[PDB]
Amino acid sequence: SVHVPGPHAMTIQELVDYVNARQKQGIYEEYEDIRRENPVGTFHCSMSPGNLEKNRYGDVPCLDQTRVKLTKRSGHTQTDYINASFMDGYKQKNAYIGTQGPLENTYRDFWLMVWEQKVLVIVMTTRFEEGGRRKCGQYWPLEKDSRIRFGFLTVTNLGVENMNHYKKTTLEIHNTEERQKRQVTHFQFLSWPDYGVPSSAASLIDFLRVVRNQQSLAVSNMEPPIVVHCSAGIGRTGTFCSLDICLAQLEELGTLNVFQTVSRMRTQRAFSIQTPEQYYFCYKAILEFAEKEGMVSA
Ligand SMILES: CC(=O)N[C@@H](Cc1ccc(C(F)(F)P(=O)(O)O)cc1)C(=O)N[C@@H](CCCNC(=O)c1cccc(I)c1)C(N)=O
Repeated sequence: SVHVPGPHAMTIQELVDYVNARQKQGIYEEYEDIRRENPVGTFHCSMSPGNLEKNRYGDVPCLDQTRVKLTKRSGHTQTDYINASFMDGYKQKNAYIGTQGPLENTYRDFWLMVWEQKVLVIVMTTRFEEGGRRKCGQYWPLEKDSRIRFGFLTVTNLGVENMNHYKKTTLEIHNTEERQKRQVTHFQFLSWPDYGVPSSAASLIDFLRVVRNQQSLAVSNMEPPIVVHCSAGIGRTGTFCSLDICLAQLEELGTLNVFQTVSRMRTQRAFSIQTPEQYYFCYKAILEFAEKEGMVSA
């Protein structure tokens, strides 16, 4: 895993001084320096003929080095391509798969990836459309007992539950070619605002705990990667994963490094963290968490 504790991790105390010394604008500038970096890797496969139509955004290709390859087959007029990247987690290889919001022409590829990678949990961070911007196709059966066939794969809704900040749906994936069935939990975070970032991170951190516990539970009963996606799979997705990583390290060693985490993440899921606001949000969310945990003195 590229996410190892340190070198140079910070304690809550040090993070406080770090943020106060730079302020909001200083953090924005720091983000702009990360954005300046020349990507580590290439995008030849993503920008090639046949796969271009498989990207929701022409300016958001995935790295060749870390892309998730589909074990396709002969003359069916398809490929092994899907805009999705393997992402390490804190001291964990391939803890996540950051990907774009599925397109109609990639629904089957998305589920083929879920099946092939033995995914147990899917995390959706947006709605189908926000502010008039399409951000994700309706790739799963919405209501209980409804089902959708994707060739040899059938997906059935076994039940939905609406929470205050997220909705949970249980799905059954039936592979008719291998005559096997699996249960997958689909989570949709509902509290990310249409504009800017969450005013408070409490909801998102609580949601993170819900996802963590469900993955743990699913794993014990079956580690497979958690599929996390947003429109382009780099903004809210990178924020969710960067927070999970830092919080994980904060729990285990009482230290963290936002800069390091985001920089390392962008070598696996290129362009992770798309705005200076989201970068700043990472720092603020951690400080807000530390205060809620009674770790901060004024
Ligand atoms: C113009 C356009 O449609 N692109 C968007 C793509 C996009 C990114 C992020 C989101 C998001 F925040 F909602 P989500 O949370 O779902 O991720 C949505 C859409 C954009 O703002 N453009 C980006 C571009 C990203 C940087 N890439 C490159 O520019 C690039 C491309 C190819 C090769 C190379 I080297 C670099 C921008 N301008 O901020």
